[PDB]
Amino acid sequence: GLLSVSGNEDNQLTVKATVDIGTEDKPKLVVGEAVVSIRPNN
Amino acid sequence: TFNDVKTSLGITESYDIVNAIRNSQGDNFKSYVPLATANNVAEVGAGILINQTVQNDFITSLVDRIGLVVIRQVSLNNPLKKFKKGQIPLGRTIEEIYTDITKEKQYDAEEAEQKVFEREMPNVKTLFHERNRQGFYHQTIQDDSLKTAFVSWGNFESFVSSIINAIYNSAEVDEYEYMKLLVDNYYSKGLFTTVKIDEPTSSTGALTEFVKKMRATARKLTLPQGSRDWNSMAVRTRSYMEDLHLIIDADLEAELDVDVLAKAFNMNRTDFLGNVTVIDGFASTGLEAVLVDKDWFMVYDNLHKMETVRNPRGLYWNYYYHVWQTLSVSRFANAVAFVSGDVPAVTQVIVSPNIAAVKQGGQQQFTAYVRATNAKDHKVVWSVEGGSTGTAITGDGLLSVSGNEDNQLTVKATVDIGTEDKPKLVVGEAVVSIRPNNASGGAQA
Repeated sequence: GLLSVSGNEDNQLTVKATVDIGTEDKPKLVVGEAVVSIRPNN
Repeated sequence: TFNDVKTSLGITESYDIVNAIRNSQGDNFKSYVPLATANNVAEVGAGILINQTVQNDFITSLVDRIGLVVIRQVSLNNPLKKFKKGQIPLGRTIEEIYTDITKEKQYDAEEAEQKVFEREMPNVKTLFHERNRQGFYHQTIQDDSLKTAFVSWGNFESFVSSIINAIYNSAEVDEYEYMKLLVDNYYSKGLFTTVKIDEPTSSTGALTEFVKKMRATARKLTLPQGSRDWNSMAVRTRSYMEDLHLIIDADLEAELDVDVLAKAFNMNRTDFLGNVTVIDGFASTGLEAVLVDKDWFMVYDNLHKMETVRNPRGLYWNYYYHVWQTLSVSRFANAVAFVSGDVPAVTQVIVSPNIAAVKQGGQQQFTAYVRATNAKDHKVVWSVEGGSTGTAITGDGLLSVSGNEDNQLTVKATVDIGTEDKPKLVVGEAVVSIRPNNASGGAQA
């Protein structure tokens, strides 16, 4: 989970994490998400 | 006499509201359908520029008269007139004087044996101001030509007063502009100390990192130990928090309220930290906010005199409002430029003895202060111009005036930025006078 912002970045990032509780063609991906905003570095 | 006037003079029509109503079905203009006389209201109801003699609706040969004359009256003021310091009636120069701190010498008892009477000079820097602005506001009232535009004395005597009040509005606007010119002058000279930022009103994250550079700099300015980093003469200048004014714009005010101060639980932790004024905006490219003391602005009036005269040959008056005032800026106050775009790497080179009067054959030490916007250290080139053969200067900044020198000198502390095709060199400068000695002559010396 170490998010690396590159620079030249202006888009509101949604950092997801899905957990496969399911199987092949029945994935049922349980996700919780974190909305990441961007502070520039001059 | 104008002979061809449409009601739509100057107008660019968007969609022809007359045709747009009667060609509506459910086009939201259906509420304007039961209006009986809407097409007359849609014709001239936005104001008419040029009058036209409209004949009367019942008897054609009569005309329709003007029944009411409204003389609109405005009062334009200066936000910045609280930065003024008053009036100076007599004399034309202001002398700022500032002693600066010393440099600690080490305790050395053996060196002190010969140096008790050493006479180390103090560090005083002077700055001279002068009456700059000297101009007048001319108006002319033709008191008898304007009696044809009026049929009432109460309106003619009110329209004469409005022309008078326009002279006083041209005062407080041009006073406001001449003080804003002092910011854009001082930045074009590179005398402001730049804090590089990112442009707000592009994101919230650009704004929140601007407020972090606001409250940090205003705390760095008013630290009790002072700093050299925020003046134009590079002197230790503590400021105080009540003396700090912020001259941002009208864009950062409402954006800070909405994006930041609305969602604040503790508004005093995200607000700007000094006094805040609001302007229309600095005309320099890249400048957004300016943090200065009130001691920065030095606006002293010199004259405020409305004079009249009447021409008898053509019946007009003339009114002259003479405004003379001193419009300059202290170089000892903390003056912070919050600059958004690209900046030069070094904006200024401050050589510390700006005024030297060393003797013929003597020595002057020079200390330069490079005003860099980046952690790149810059190497400083010393030179000396306007002199003779034996005048040389050390790369540490030590002048060695020749024994045969008579010319007024100038030293330079060059710092270059760009490469050899676009050399880009900023350079500081101090003026040195020689004042010839005695007890000399001959050869082998």
